[PDB]
Amino acid sequence: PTLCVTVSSTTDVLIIADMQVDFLAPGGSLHVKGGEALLDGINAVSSQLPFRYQVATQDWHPENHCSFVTHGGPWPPHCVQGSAGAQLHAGLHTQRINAVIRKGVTQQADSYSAFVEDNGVSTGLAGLLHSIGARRVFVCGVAYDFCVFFTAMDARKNGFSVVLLEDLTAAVDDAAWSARTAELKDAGVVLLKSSALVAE
Amino acid sequence: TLCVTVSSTTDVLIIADMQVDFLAPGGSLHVKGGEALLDGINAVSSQLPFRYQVATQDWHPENHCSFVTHGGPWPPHCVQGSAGAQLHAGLHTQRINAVIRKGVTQQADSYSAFVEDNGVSTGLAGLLHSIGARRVFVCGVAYDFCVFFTAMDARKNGFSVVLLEDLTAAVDDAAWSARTAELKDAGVVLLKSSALVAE
Ligand SMILES: O=C(O)c1cccnc1
Ligand SMILES: O=C(O)c1cccnc1
Ligand SMILES: [Cl-]
Ligand SMILES: [Zn+2]
Ligand SMILES: [Zn+2]
Repeated sequence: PTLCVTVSSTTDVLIIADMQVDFLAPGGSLHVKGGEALLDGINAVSSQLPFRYQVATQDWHPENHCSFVTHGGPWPPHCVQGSAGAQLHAGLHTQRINAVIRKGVTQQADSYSAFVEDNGVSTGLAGLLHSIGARRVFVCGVAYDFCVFFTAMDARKNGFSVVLLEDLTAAVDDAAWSARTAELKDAGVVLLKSSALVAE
Repeated sequence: TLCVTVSSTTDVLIIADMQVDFLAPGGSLHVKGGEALLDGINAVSSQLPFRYQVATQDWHPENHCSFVTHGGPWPPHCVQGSAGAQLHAGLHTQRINAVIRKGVTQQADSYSAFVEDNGVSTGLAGLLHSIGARRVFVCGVAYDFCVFFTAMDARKNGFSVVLLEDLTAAVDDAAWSARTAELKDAGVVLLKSSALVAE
């Protein structure tokens, strides 16, 4: 192609962000346009490349969470714990996924990052990854302007190389694409089309 | 009447392999009395202020080395993406912060939730250390495999371990005697879940 990126089984990790019914199904609280289209591509990357580790994330709010309009927050209720919408989408292939990590778990605070949670408090993701030798993390999924954005940014904050799989992501708001992209690039995240990836 | 108060800063709960195959009717590898645990683990999971709670999952490829069909001990069980591999619907996942899969490659097994049989780490240790876990509570199945080895590995990684003896069932009841001895002087504490209290 134009450039080659070798995926390493010792050193490269993959994060699959909020691929859940509530974000992806037509019915469902917070539908992200072009959400389901990503499945095809993500399923293939998880499938055919040999990452050291793979993590999918899960927005996992209580019935009465702070970020809901019913309690003063920006969003409609979504990804309530044990609700159908909170489940990972049936079209996702979890077979090569070593861990599911949950966020937004406490009534009082929201989390867009896969790394932090209840304020200062960690999810232990940064820890586990480091602990297992991972040096460079790839990110795909939803929402580009939220979970993907902050997860990629906290990964830099924690010392990882970050590569965002450009074509395997979608946003709540496309007007935010300019703003967010700049912020990513200037924080040293490298955006990249998945078709540039090859195995060892 | 000797209690154990559970901390929201240091104490972490591990629920071991509460999946369809070990538990449900027509599951391929049945742990006797495994379904009956569901009441108590749900209570411990929801009534206690653990820092963190982790559900493990046996998660095997369809041609796994540990299957009898390939010369291992066990019927095909917990195949990746199968009815059988799912966590039992009757377990309340609401207060679980993470699910960890194990026995994930064809060529290696892993009774422990800490390490695959070939030294590869699952990441569990680093996660628990990251959040500041200082002791782990273990419950689920199987007492004589997953639960035993997790306990021991938690002890190698330098965690205190309390084992909820009433919230476990074993694949094999006779083995119970040999495992508890090994756990006893592994420094592990055996405790009925009705000894746990909050803050
Ligand atoms: O993608 C996310 O992180 C997100 C977006 C809206 C609501 N909850 C989570
Ligand atoms: O107890 C376990 O984890 C176990 C037992 C048999 C087969 N696979 C896993
Ligand atoms: Cl490279
Ligand atoms: Zn949310
Ligand atoms: Zn097994």
